[PDB]
Amino acid sequence: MGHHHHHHNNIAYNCCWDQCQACFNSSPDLADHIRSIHVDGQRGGVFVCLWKGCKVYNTPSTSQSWLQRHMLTHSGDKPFKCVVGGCNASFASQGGLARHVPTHFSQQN
Ligand SMILES: [Zn+2]
Ligand SMILES: [Zn+2]
Ligand SMILES: [Zn+2]
Repeated sequence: MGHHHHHHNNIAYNCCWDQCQACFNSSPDLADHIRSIHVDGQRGGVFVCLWKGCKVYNTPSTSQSWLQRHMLTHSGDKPFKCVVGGCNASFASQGGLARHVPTHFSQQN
């Protein structure tokens, strides 16, 4: 019978992030775009969550480790990659990354 709705009923996980209508059916792919266009997008010294669903969104914070740990809840990545465009560091646990990131955030002061 014509069942083109399929039994594969997977939703496209669209991020509710300010003007990013992007949707991935895979969790890592979603997290990837979060880290790339969301987390890495806020690289102006203050990182803000625009994820509508947070009760603390639209609030810029200089805590790169916190921001990442907050988005961890949203998409669920595993390796935390360096936020610096041009820096490569990835750790499955944030403790190692949380030591690496502030070395770059020694910018000026
Ligand atoms: Zn998005
Ligand atoms: Zn959020
Ligand atoms: Zn780095």
